[PDB]
Amino acid sequence: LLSQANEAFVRNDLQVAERLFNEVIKKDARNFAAYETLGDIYQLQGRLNDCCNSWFLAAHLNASDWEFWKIVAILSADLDHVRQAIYCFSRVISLNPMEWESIYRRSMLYKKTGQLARALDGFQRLYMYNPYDANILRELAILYVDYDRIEDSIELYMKVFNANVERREAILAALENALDSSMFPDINWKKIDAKYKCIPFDWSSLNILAELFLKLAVSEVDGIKTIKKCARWIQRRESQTFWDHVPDDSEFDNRRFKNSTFDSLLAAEKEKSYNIPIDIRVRLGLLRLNTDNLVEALNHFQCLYDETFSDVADLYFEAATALTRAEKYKEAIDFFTPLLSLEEWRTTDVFKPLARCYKEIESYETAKEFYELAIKSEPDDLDIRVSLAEVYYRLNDPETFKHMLVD
Repeated sequence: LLSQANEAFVRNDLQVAERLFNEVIKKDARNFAAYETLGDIYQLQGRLNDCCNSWFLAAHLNASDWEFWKIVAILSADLDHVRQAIYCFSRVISLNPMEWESIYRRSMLYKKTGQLARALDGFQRLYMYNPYDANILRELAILYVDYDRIEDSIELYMKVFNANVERREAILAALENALDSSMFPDINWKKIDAKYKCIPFDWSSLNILAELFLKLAVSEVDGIKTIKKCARWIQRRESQTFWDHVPDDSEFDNRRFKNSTFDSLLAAEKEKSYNIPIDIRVRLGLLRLNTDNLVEALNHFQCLYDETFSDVADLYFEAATALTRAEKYKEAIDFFTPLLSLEEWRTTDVFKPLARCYKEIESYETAKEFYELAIKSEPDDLDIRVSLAEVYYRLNDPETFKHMLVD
C-alpha cells in the first residue's frame, strides 16, 4: 500500500503533493527516489539549501551513484558549506580514484581550508595522472612554495626543461637521418609527438623559474648560470657551451663582442637572439644584487632605460626599492627619480625612500624637499621626525630650535 501512496503523489506537481509525499515515508524512513523527487522540487522553487539537504541524504541510500555525490558536492561548494563539499567529493573519489574533476575541486577546497599536507598530496596525484597539463603544473609548483619547499618546485620546472631538450635532440637527429636515406626529408611526427611530449618551455616558463630562484635566496650564482643555460637553449644557442664558464654574465650584452671565442663564431650564429625579456632581466639584476655584485646587477637594471617608460614603471620602482634595501643609495635615486614625472607615482611610496636616500648621501638640502612633499599626502609621525633629523644636519642649530618644536 506504500507504493500506491507514493505513486499517486510522484505523478503530478503541486506544493502540497511533494511534502505529503514525505509524510508517507515519514511513517517508515528510507526511499532513495523520494529524495530525488524532493531535490528536483526545491531546486525549481529556487531555494537552494533545502535542495542540498534532501539530496545530501539521498546519496547515503545508494552510496554507489558517484556522478550523484559529485552534484551534491559541487552544490555544497556553491552554497559555501565546505566541510560537506570535501566530504561528498571524497566519496566520489573512494568510489572512483581516477575522477579528475573531483580530485582537483576537492583538493582546492583543501587549499582554502589550509590543509596543505592533503592539498599537496592532492595535486601531486593529478600531476601523476596527466604530467602534461600546464595548469596542474603551476598549481603544484605554487603549493610547494606556500608549503616552504622551493627546492622541489624548481626541480619540477627543470624536468619540463630537460624533457624539451631530449625532444629537440630527437627531431635534430631525426632529420639528420632523413637526408641520408634520401626531394626533402620527411620526418615521422606521429612517432615523435608520442615518444617525447613534455610541456613547451618558453620565456614564460623561464620567468616562472627565475622568480623561484629569487624566493630561494640561496647560492644565487647557480640560479644565474641556469637562467642563462635555458634562455640560451631557447634561441637555439645551446651550441655555445663556453658561456657557462665565464662570470661576466657577458652574453646578453654588447660585452659579448669583446669575447675571444664569440668573435671566431661564424655569422650565422652571431645573428641569433642575444637579448632577454625585461621581466626576466630585472630578475637577474635582483639575483645578482643578492650576491652584492652591484656592477653586474646595475648593467641589467640599466636595460630598463631601453624600454618604453610607461610600459615598465613598476620595474623601475622594484629595482629602486631593491637597491634601497641593499643599502646602495646613490644608485636607488636614479631609478626612483623618473617615477616622479608620471602623476600616479607621486605618493609616500616613492617620496619616502627618495628622501631617505638623499639624507643617506649627506646631501640634506634636496632631501628636505621630498619629506615635505611626502608629509603633505600622509600625516605620519615616523617620517615627520626623520624630517627633523634633516633640518638638523644642514641647518645647524641656529634658528633650527624653533622648527623642531613646531613639528
